[PDB]
Amino acid sequence: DITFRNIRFRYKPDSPVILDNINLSIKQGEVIGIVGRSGSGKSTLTKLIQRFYIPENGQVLIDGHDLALADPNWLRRQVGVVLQDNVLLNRSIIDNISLANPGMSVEKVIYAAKLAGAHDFISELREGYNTIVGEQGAGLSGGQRQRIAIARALVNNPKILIFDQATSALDYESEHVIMRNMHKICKGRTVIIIAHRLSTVKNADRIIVMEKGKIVEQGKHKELLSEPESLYSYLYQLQSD
Ligand SMILES: Nc1ncnc2c1ncn2[C@@H]1O[C@H](COP(=O)(O)OP(=O)(O)OP(=O)(O)O)[C@@H](O)[C@H]1O
Repeated sequence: DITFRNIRFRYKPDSPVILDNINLSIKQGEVIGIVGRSGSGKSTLTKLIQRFYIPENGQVLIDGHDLALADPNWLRRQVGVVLQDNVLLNRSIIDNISLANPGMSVEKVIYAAKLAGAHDFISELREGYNTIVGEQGAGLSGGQRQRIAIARALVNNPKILIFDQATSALDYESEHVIMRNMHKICKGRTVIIIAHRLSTVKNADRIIVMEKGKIVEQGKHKELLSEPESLYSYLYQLQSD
């Protein structure tokens, strides 16, 4: 379980309130999508699960434990994040993917790659997985980088997986390949999906809709879509005109 109890958050002392009174209970094993306008508070919400920031009011709880008194080491074993851009390092591919403990798993890093749809193009490279990449990937293209980051997050094997717009740099096919693998990706873990590409959330158990820091609507894709006055339906309406 993940719990937000009466959460109020602003980044700085004098600064404006970003999250005003958030109450959310992510059940264990739930696949939940978070959508909403740019600047609505989606990634800020997820920042508080990792405790980069602590709220001025209310509490965040993971499986009963209060995060403000939790062990920081323990917390980082719970949460795995495919971040925005999610900067890599100036070394080989295997060490990038194997950041969450290397010297670990011969053919299972490959499994993570296959799941991310990265194993395919990795084959053709000069030293394969031992291919040395740079700061701005001496080799890597945008969507190729991104799939490495998905491979990295999966290798973690976290109880909670934050999928922070992790198909933003991919073609519809690379995305479609990952979505077919989502069932394996999610199997026996809690998955939060931040999406502006609403098709990444079609099959989520629950879509939560954010506006100006508040959870305004919730429901399954079909249910939200069949309410013609919903903000979600209006957003889905706009793509492809
Ligand atoms: N580090 C920060 N310091 C101060 N304010 C911030 C910071 N990060 C974000 N904000 C403010 O928090 C609000 C929401 O930001 P957040 O990134 O959570 O929104 P989002 O829904 O993820 O946006 P996006 O769809 O553009 O990625 C915005 O008004 C933003 O200006």
